[PDB]
Amino acid sequence: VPRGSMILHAQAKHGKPGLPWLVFLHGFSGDCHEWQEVGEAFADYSRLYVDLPGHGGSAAISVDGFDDVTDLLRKTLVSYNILDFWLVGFSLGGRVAMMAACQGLAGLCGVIVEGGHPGLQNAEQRAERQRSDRQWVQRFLTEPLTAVFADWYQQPVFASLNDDQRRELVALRSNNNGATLAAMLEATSLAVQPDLRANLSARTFAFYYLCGERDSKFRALAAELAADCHVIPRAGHNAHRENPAGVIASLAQILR
Ligand SMILES: [Cl-]
Ligand SMILES: [Cl-]
Repeated sequence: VPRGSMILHAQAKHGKPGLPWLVFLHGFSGDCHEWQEVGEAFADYSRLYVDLPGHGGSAAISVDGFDDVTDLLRKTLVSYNILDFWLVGFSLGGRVAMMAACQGLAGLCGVIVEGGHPGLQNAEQRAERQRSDRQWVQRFLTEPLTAVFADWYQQPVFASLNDDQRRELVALRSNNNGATLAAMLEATSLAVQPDLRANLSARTFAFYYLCGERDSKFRALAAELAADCHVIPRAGHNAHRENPAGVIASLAQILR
C-alpha cells in the first residue's frame, strides 16, 4: 500500500444485510490477523480487519499523531461505505478507538476496548512515559526486532505469560520493521495522549471494556471507568489470544 495512501490497508468480510460492521484494530507490533480468530465467530456481522500506520499493509504510512490516525481511519470507513459500525480495539488499537470516537465518528454504534489505557492522570506521568518510550524507540531504530521483542514481552504488563507463549509472540512480532514501528510508537505514544476520562464520562456513544483476568494493570484502570468491564478468565493483557472462547462470549453479551 503506498506511503502517501489516504486509506489504511484492511481485510473485509461481509455478513448479514441488517447487521453493523465490526471494525477491528490491533495493538503495537500486531496486524489485521490479530482479531481474526475471534472476529470469524461473528460471521453474521460484516468484519473489517484494519492495519494501523507502521503495521502490516499500512507499514509505509507515517503519521504525526492521533489526528492523522483518526483522519485515515475515518477515510478508510468511507472507502468500504461503512455507515453503522462498532470500533473493537486492542491495547494501542483501543487507544486509537477512544481517541477517534471522542473526536467524532459519524455512524459509530459503540466502542469495545480491550486493555486500552484511557490516559495518564497528568503531565508529570506523560513526561516520564515520553522518557520511557524514547528508550524503546531507540532500541527499535538500532536492534534486531527479535532482540527488542524479547525484552518487550518481559514488561510487567506481560508477566503472566510463560516462556513458550513469549517465544511464539517474539517470533510473530519480528515480522515487522523497527523504523515504522518506532515512528508509530512515537506518533501515538501514551505520553502524547490526553486523559480521556472526562470525555468517556460525557460520551454520546456506547462504551464497553474487556480485560484479561491476569491483567491487574488494565483491570485497575477499568474500575475508574463508568463502562461495563468483561473480565476474561485465564488470560493476560492479550485476552483475545489466550482465551478466544472467553472473549467471543463477552462480545455476544454486548452485541447479540
Ligand atoms: Cl501482544
Ligand atoms: Cl496461548
